Order: sequence, then structure tokens, then C-alpha cells
Amino acid sequence: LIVTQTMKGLDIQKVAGTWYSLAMAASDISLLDAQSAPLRVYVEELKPTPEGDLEILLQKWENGECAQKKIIAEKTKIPAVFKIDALNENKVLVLDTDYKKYLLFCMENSAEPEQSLACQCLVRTPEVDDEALEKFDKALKALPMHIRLSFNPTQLEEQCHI
Ligand SMILES: CCCCCCCCCC(=O)O
Ligand SMILES: [Cl-]
Repeated sequence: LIVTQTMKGLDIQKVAGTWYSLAMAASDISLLDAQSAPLRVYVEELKPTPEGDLEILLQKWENGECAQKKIIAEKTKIPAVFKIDALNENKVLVLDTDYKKYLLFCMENSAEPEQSLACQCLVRTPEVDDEALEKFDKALKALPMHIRLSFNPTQLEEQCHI
């Protein structure tokens, strides 16, 4: 795979707290298409553990309902890159953040050709941050994305952005 945008000097303890999935993009349409597509996940909160792992609370559509999830992303030697345990190796990379307004991250299946990738623009507040979106869109220029979604403040205050 392919994301070579990573934040230098990341302090993971400082991303802790409330986030909103303002926008999402993926390499393949089917990753985000359906309400229950695999990477259509809505971030609720980031909880870095005191040993530097990253616990992720999120919502996902799974029954005919919005199910809650807890994902644990384990630290690696690279401060901006974490690994989620599965039948396959898949990583979380933090591309950019200011901790207090926005965070840009991607998730990719490692590895390899390249294939499969989804990125989000996270913001602290249920508001459309055009500047965070502009940085998201800048980051995505380097990537082979084929679907992009964006949410309005009303959806951002609903479960699964309904
Ligand atoms: C630093 C932002 C962390 C958010 C990463 C969300 C990972 C969800 C991957 C999944 O379970 O499909
Ligand atoms: Cl790490």
C-alpha cells in the first residue's frame, strides 16, 4: 500500500477525547457505499492507554441498527502508526492533527500491491470545518480514492449520522 503522509512529532496522549467523523474517503466504492459497508465507521472517542496503545470507541451499522464498537490499535515503533489485530494485518496512520480542532487518519490493509484504504477527517465539534476539510482533500490528492462522503452538523449529532 501507499500512505506516505504521517505526522512528525505526534503526542498520542493529546488526541484523547471526543471526535466527529466529518468526512470519509476510500479506495474502493464498496468500502463506504452501503450504510453497512465495512469501513463506514463513525468515530466517537479516542482513548490512548497509558502505555501508548490507542483504544477506539465507534459506531457501525450492523443489524438493522447502529451497533457500538471498541477497537484497540496497538502502538508500533513509529509514533504515528498503530496495528489492529485480525485474520490480516491492517494499520492506522495518523497523518496530521492539531489535537484541538482536527485529526486526519487512514486505515489500510497491510499489505501489499497496493490495495484497500479509507481515511477520515475528524473534528472536535459538530461543525463543518472548511480548513480541516481542505487539509483532508490535500492529503487525499496523493491517494487513489473513489468514494468520498461528508456529513452536516445534524447528522453528526445522530447515531450513525442518520
Ligand atoms: C487515530 C484515529 C483512530 C481511528 C481508527 C479507527 C479504526 C477502525 C478500524 C476498524 O475497526 O474497521
Ligand atoms: Cl505507535
